[PDB]
Amino acid sequence: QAAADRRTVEKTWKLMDKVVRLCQNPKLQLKNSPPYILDILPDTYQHLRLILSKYDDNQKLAQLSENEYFKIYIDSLMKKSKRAIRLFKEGKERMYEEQSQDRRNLTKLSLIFSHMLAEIKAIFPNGQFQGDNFRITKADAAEFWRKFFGDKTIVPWKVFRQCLHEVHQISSGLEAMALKSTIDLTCNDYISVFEFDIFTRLFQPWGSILRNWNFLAVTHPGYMAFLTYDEVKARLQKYSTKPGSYIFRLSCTRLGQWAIGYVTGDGNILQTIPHNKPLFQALIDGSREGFYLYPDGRSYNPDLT
Ligand SMILES: [Ca+2]
Ligand SMILES: [Cl-]
Ligand SMILES: [Cl-]
Ligand SMILES: [Cl-]
Repeated sequence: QAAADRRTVEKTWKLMDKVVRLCQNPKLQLKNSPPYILDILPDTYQHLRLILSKYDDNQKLAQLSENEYFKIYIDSLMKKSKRAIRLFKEGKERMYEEQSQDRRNLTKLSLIFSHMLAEIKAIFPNGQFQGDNFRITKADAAEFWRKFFGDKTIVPWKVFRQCLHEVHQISSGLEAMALKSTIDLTCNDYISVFEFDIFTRLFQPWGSILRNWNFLAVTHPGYMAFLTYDEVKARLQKYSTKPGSYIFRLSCTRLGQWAIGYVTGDGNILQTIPHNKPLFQALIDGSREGFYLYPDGRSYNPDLT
């Protein structure tokens, strides 16, 4: 909402920088696994600088400043930067307690920051705005976005909800809340064409996407949200004697992709990343084929409703 001129960006990097200072303290004993906030933030500044030089060398600092996605973006960075600053300040020594709510928030902000990097890289590839040129991966999902939002690259949660409701009935405010949590990756109360793309790749097919999303991310014991490759394997160890035990996760380095971990007949733990097939189909097929039987070790897979 505040123009994105250099004056306004640097106030944003100061705060970002501030977050790096707080986080680079080795006392934190930050676990070395993605998302690596200390890599993400600088990487984020590097891309913001790359952008500025594209619109300086082209003398279009004007447009950039008045681009709505970009204005929202850097305002978001400020918001989250200030939020983490506040987290260390109010959190005090909780920030050195791994199993602390405040440290969970830190992990959540790091996730958010990582998503914002993937998003900005996607709509400003090589430093140039391509938001209006972002081709969505799933055809039926692409049809929806362009029909209701044309070439817009970002749109408020309120309107994304109202428009989605026209094609996919959103039963109540509570379901909306939950759906927002899933799709609003960057946690800025807007839905970007990138976020939509990720969401629709994950919960395809479009035609029953809320049903799919409910089955997969709301009611499914197997759904681990974001976890590392190692956390999935470690969490499955205890079911080694139970072939067909499985969980699935999102990857923060490969947004829009799923990873399934399961226990083989000979007690081994493998991982698989679906490429051609959508997760929803992969799970159902695999349950019938005898590989995906016990989600997070539970006795039965969930019903489809
Ligand atoms: Ca968002
Ligand atoms: Cl298209
Ligand atoms: Cl826009
Ligand atoms: Cl689809």
